[PDB]
Amino acid sequence: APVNISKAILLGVILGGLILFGVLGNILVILSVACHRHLHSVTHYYIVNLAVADLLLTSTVLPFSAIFEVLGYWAFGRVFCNIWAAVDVLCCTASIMGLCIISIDRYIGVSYPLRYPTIVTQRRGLMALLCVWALSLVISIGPLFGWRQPAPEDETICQINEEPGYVLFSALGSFYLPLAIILVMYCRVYVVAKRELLKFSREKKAAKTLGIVVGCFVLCWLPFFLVMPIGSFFPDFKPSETVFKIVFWLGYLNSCINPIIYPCSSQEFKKAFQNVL
Ligand SMILES: COc1cc2nc(N3CCN(C(=O)[C@@H]4COc5ccccc5O4)CC3)nc(N)c2cc1OC
Repeated sequence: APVNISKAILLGVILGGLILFGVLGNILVILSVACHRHLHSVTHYYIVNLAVADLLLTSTVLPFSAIFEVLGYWAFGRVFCNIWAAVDVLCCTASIMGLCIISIDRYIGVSYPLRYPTIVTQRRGLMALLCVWALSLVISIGPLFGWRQPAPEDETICQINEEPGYVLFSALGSFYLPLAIILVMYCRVYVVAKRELLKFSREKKAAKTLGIVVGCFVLCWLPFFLVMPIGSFFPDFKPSETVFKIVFWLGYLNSCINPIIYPCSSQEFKKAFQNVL
């Protein structure tokens, strides 16, 4: 259907700029971790895992959301709508468990600096990464593909499951449980760092950087997981759908915010970014 030109063009341009910045940042993070040989570690492997997750979030789901916004309605196939929702959930739920294992690794490193290489070894790190990716896949496409509501008869409609039975499970298994794990691990990290040398300081600095990243992610994605379950469990059903869109976009903004954090909070990452550009 016809829509605005100037406003739509401006909105599309700004959104495209956002995706371009996010993709550039994630690619920069991946290249900085990979090409450099002094940035190899299980923590940096988890960092590139998060970079891949939010790069997928910025490269496929984000452009589709931007195009939907510009058009005002769904234009692609219904199968494409389902795959779009599934990829959105998969990326936003794999990032959270990536942060969970990053928090576990940072707790191990802060608590046991000297013995850190003997606990979180390369093999164990990759095993944990693969387990996280598999569990994120399962949690993402279980409630959706498994318990799927009757399909709408309109090809132009691409909505979100509003049934409480799905929103409760998705919020619990995607945000609230991994979030609780992350808070437990970082409260432990904070207490251990404060109560507690050349390697301990490095672990503390990495923990601070990844804690900033985790805080940004949680702040960005909290409004959505607070408004969706509330909307389903209360007479108010996502009031001001505009605000519902704003909370999704704020959540997506973390995908672009994250690459800024690594240089601005880790001088090693700043040097790597400077010398890779
Ligand atoms: C991990 O976080 C999750 C993300 C999810 N994402 C989707 N999407 C994203 C895109 N999308 C929209 O409807 C959005 C929002 O609503 C709209 C309303 C009117 C106009 C446009 C709108 O754009 C369709 C599919 N679906 C789910 N079930 C999700 C579940 C999750 O777990 C709790």
